[PDB]
Amino acid sequence: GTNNGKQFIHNDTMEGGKLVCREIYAMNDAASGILNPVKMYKYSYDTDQQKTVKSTYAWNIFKNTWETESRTVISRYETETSVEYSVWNKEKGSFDLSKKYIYITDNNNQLIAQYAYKMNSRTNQWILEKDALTPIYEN
Ligand SMILES: [Cl-]
Ligand SMILES: [Cl-]
Ligand SMILES: [Cl-]
Repeated sequence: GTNNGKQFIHNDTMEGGKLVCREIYAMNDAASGILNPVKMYKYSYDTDQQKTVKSTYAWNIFKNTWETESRTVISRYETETSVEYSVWNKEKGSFDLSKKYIYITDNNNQLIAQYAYKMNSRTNQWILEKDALTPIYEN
């Protein structure tokens, strides 16, 4: 970003009008001008179950391969959207639930309330971090 002085560019792959892959690059050499891969997002849609899965991969510079970094599951329930963010646990071979977000709108798509949670790894229960009504609904 602007504050850290690091520039990135992306390349999107579309399929049937939807984004299925987004690859992130950075320019790390001028003797070549080659854009180096940094991150890759893969999107898995399921219209019937109203669920989108975004899988994130990070470029492993030692192995020169992609490695599983995280997973975001977006579930739609009309006025309610639930987002679960999980981190890949390398030495477990599974995804650990980390953050959860809930967005509630009215029937006109105006946000009513937003909630954020962080997973307590000791108790396996979500900790509330944020809960706020928007000014129009604050009444
Ligand atoms: Cl980007
Ligand atoms: Cl494309
Ligand atoms: Cl939607």
